[PDB]
Amino acid sequence: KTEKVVNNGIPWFDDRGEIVNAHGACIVEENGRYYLFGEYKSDKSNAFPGFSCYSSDDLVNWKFERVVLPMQSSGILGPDRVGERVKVMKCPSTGEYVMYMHADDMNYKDPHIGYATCSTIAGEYKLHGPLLYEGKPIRRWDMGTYQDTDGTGYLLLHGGIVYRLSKDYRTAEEKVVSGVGGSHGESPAMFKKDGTYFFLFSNLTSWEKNDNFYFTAPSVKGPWTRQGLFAPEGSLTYNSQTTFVFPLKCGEDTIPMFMGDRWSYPHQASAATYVWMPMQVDGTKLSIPEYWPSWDVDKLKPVNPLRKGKTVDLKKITFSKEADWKVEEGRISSNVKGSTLSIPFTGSCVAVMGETNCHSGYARMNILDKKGEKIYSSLVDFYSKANDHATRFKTPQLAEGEYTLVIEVTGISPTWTDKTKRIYGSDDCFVTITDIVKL
Repeated sequence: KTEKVVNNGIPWFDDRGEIVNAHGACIVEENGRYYLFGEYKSDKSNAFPGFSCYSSDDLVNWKFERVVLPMQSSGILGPDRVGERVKVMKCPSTGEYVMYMHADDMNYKDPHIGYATCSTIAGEYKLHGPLLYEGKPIRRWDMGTYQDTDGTGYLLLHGGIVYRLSKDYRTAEEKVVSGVGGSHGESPAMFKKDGTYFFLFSNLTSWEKNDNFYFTAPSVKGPWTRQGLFAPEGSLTYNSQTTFVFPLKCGEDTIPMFMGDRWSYPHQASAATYVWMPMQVDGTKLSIPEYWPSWDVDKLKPVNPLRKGKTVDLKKITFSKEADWKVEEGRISSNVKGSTLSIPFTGSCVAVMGETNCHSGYARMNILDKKGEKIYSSLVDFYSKANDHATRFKTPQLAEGEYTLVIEVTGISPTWTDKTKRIYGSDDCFVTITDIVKL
């Protein structure tokens, strides 16, 4: 049984049983398959760890293709460089796949929009260095791409700068939009629906999430009118940062799918998650009025299959030092480093629900087998600026057997800062579990 459920904010696993690691991503459809390109993040540093590519035939069950562009031996994507927001477009006139990214140094003080090419969608791309405008590098940061209906290709940048690309997609010929609404927005994304062009941006709050906003226009060139938020106020774009908007076909119509990153600085490799949602469009009005933590991609409606399994009585799970846990009806929490919950299970899928808040930290999910040896371990981020109650983790597939799920309070409180010297993130290291469901 191939599942069709997108579970927002929880790690996903590929064919290899590995965490799907493609952040600041986009998706490109080709021959009945979807190709997800993104940053193949490391938990060790923010340094460029390569751009990954996954594919699927349903937008849910991802297969690892390869690291489509790895760290280089020198240059803008070499050692001690940052590589972010990879985007790929198929150049119509040449059939070539051209990849674009924001390359930089570790302090974000040496920005370069770069490009790479490949003759196949998921092949080994070849970096060509800076994407040149007027024969000089484009020294800018967050970027996106848009491919218009006539085949014209565009490079999108923070602030609402837009460059028309050459017919071969390898040169930035003309800056067709120099800025939108005197803005200072980042993580740009663009799409078109019913003759209306939509330009999305996030506010500058580092890895912290904020209420993203958008503009509309009758053409890519403008004029651009400010429209405000496209997701409910205070939701912080459902605790994500815009990355892309992918056209989802359903019958003779298409529905835009919003894609956002629920970053988890610093342990991004294991704990950064995704927030995808169908968007509603009525003329220049864009919205995602209701959050769906789980939704059926074929049916475009929310579902709650994770709650269909048998509940584990929280009063009966094994605690290492039960005094470390604050126990209530349907909720247990702790900030004591090292304390754990252990739950035996039969390899069948197990879902862990809980609450995220501004006082929470990372939990470490371990799966032990019969002999007691650890066969799985990853970090899950319980920090969130705004409170959330939902599934936090689902075990990867295992053959019918003899296992133990161990949930450990790591005591790692996620915090970060930026050039403004502002401190973001958590003030504590709590982990709060509300339900453990054996499917």
